[PDB]
Amino acid sequence: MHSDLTFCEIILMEMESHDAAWPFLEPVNPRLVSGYRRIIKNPMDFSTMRERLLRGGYTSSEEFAADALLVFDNCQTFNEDDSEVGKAGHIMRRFFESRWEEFY
Ligand SMILES: CCc1c(-c2csc(CCNC)n2)[nH]c(C)c1C(C)=O
Ligand SMILES: [Mg+2]
Repeated sequence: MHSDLTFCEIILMEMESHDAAWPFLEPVNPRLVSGYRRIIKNPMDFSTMRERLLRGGYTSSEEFAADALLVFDNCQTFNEDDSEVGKAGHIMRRFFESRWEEFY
């Protein structure tokens, strides 16, 4: 489990400092985005994964992968592919699948 959680730390750090990460650093504010609360049932963002990972609330790397994927699934549910946020989500998702697969 040590190697699981430590690569989780690596990939999370790299997502946090990635150029295209700007939409996903903090929770979406439903007051600012019309219709978000109604459409996205389980919001997720990199700072929430950071909190949980630091507290140790991820038992395996698979749950960490679940939260990251949830970030990008929400992104694609709410945002147009050609929107700025959608484009950044695609760069970040491709990034994450890529970094995940070259380890596991
Ligand atoms: C379009 C709003 C949005 C942002 C957004 C736009 S601007 C910004 C600054 C955050 N501070 C680093 N976040 N992100 C996500 C995941 C959004 C949606 C609706 O899915
Ligand atoms: Mg999926």
